[PDB]
Amino acid sequence: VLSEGEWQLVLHVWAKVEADVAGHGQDILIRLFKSHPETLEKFDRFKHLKTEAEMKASEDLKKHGVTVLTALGAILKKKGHHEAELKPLAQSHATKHKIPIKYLEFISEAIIHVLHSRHPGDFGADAQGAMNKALELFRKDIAAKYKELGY
Ligand code: HEM
Repeated sequence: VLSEGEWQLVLHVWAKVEADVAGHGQDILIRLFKSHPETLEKFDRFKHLKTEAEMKASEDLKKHGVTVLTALGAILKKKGHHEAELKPLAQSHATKHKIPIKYLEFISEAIIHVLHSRHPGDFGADAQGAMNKALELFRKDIAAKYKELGY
């Protein structure tokens, strides 16, 4: 569980993300796909992309990045009180999209990496630790629903 101070650090950088949601989403999905290529193959929309330049040039990738970060921001702003928000996401990601929890770990690492690059003065160590706790909590709670569902 995060303290109020930790949530403050998390949401302070997140409000910066929300000034350029689409650029952050591109950098995060691209980072994810390069670092962990098994993740790209889970996307029928994107698995044709074979180079970073192709990924950067894909408007549909940019659109999905906005979808992802918009959903994550709504979760983070609930400061842990996010049950309602996680129910449909776990259901589709476990049962329809078939995404392992490890791949949620991979996108968490991509998020943290991109935040560090784009917002270093608001993403020093205290903030990094706070954000990692928030994304761990996100994973802990999705994993409990994956377990309910036998995934
Ligand atoms: C921060 C973590 C993530 C968030 C907030 C997120 C959010 C979303 C949202 C909002 C949708 C559309 C609604 C739905 O189907 O539930 C979606 C779709 C999808 N997600 Fe995620 N997602 C996350 C991580 C991942 C990861 C790591 C993968 C794959 C490795 C993944 C694969 C998919 C797929 C395949 C779809 C369907 C795309 C389509 O064909 O339109 N998601 N995600």
